Amino acid sequence: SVIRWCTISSPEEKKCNNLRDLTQQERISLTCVQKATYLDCIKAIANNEADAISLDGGQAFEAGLAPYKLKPIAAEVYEHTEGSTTSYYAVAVVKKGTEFTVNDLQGKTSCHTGLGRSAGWNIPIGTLLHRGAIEWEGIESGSVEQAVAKFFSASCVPGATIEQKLCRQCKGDPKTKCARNAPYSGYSGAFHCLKDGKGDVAFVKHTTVNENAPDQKDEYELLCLDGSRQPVDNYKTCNWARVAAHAVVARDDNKVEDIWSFLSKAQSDFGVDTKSDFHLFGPPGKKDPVLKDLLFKDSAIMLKRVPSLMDSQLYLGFEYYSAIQSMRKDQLTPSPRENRIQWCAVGKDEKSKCDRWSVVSNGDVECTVVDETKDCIIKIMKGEADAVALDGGLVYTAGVCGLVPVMAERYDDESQCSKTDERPASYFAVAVARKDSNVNWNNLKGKKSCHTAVGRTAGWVIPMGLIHNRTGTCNFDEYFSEGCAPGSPPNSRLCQLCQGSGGIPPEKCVASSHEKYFGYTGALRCLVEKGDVAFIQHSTVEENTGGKNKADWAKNLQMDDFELLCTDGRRANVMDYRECNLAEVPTHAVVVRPEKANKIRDLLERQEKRFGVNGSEKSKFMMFESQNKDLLFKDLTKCLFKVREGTTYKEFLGDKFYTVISSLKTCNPSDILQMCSFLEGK
Ligand SMILES: [Fe+3]
Ligand SMILES: [Fe+3]
Repeated sequence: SVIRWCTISSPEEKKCNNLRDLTQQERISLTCVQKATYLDCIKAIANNEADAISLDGGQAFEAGLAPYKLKPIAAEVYEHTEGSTTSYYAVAVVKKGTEFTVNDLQGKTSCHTGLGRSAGWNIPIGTLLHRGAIEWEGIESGSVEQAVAKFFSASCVPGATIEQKLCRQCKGDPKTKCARNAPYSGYSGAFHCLKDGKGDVAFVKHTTVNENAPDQKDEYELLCLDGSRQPVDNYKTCNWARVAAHAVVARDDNKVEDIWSFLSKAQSDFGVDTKSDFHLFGPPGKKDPVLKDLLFKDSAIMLKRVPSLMDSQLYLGFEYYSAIQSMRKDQLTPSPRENRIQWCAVGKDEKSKCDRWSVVSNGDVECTVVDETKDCIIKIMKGEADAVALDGGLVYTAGVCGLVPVMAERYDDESQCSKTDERPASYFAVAVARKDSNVNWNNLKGKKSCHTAVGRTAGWVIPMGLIHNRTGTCNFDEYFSEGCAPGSPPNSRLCQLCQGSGGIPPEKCVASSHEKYFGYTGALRCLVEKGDVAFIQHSTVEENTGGKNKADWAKNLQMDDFELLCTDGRRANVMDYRECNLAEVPTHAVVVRPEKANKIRDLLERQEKRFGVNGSEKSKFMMFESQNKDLLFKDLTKCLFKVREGTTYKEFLGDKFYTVISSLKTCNPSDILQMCSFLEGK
């Protein structure tokens, strides 16, 4: 196509154009739209007049807000000693020998990169708001601009519309001087501000003294939040925050595909290892402040692509996003919560059981309904729901996204969740077949398979990881004729035995209880009315036979109709899961953000007293009851036990299990796993 990069200063526009000419005879090409501001570029990308632009984390928060809904497409990478992550560190630079601490900043003069930028404004002013030095309570006590103008004696905050005091130390002419591209703008202009004696403090990133005064580094210090002062190189132990990198945003559409093609071209041709006169990232030399950080920051070394599930809210993190909002609303007022556990139900039957839970607890629990169980993960990460109970396979995924197992399911007896005088708790993964059949473990190829869902412990992680040991492929779709493994791609072989809903919009091969064949009992039902194997839990056959499941298909079933398949030998008795299983796996657990673990552990124990297996109001509601549909919780559950504080998903899951998912993930990784893997490697 011709990618329309938006620029915001006449030097940037000028660089934009040298790249138009070096790419002018290529497949993906370029134009360089120049507007007066970065917001004027956000509007032009939202109105199809330009296509891309790289924005500071605080401006990436604005681009993602409606009407605009602009997405993170690409992210800058920085030289890290850890790795080379897509984040940087905000630091506050002062001169060696001035005596003040972070506690003495009142009355001083300050130099900021820009109003609303992360290191230059959001992190310092938000941090001072929270320590109690800048006194702001919420928008009803003034703007943040008025609150800072009473703290600092004069500042240069190139962006300030309201207070004139924030433009007083700025350098340049009577109109242009307090603009976002003025000489004292950006990380280096704010550094020159300090170097020229105009600020006592400069709020910049961890690389700024090295980008503008490398031999003069010994004349400068950093202000640490513990009251101390350290050297400019000790930023890793003396920073104010680690923030998300600057990111290339764009309209969420087909053009995205080309914006990355173009950028991966110039990364390869014009990067850090280049020999041309065109440098895309840099070079980071001492230079005029106005020629610094054009189009991309001089500190970038390459671009990394953000996975498509991401949105600004998700890119910036819960802690930082919640900070930019703080500075837009009074604290008491939208902040009551710790009295209500917002549970996340998946699909319609789980929505029904949760609304009764919410009616019968006179409100102590409320419900969010989603469609897939990956949506619950995202809702909890964003602070829009608080807990959900997930399977061992799906706890791995939440564990990569930073959620923690706070309570887990105990499948044996009711009194056993009070334990000193025993520890552990697990269930078993199993291969079930009908006794008439010819199939055994090694006969398993080219057959029909029934799976609880793609992604889950017993019905996919254990079986596919043993078929992946032998097969050496991540194409289990070619290892059967067909199956029903809900959640797979809709037009494949593992979708064909699946039935769908009643059959109204029909929804087959979906990962909720709308699909007939979903979960442990839906996959016994697949074995029974259509397939060769059912990859299930050890008790799925006892629970649905001997007359206990009173549905059509299950009315007549007895446990003599089936047999297990051991990794090898025989076929075995369905009640010998101990000796003929595929694995002993950890149980299902409730996973929450680490800071909400206290509330919901306590709010959930109150709830099981009233509706647990020996609840006091069982009569109205029993929590681990669903009609063999394992709604909200598994039906086998006798009680729920507390998982000790500071337990990591890896420790809960066990090392034996931790290994298996870290084998199948070289095979096709889900879009949620990839997104969260960008954030843990951020
Ligand atoms: Fe920045
Ligand atoms: Fe399970």
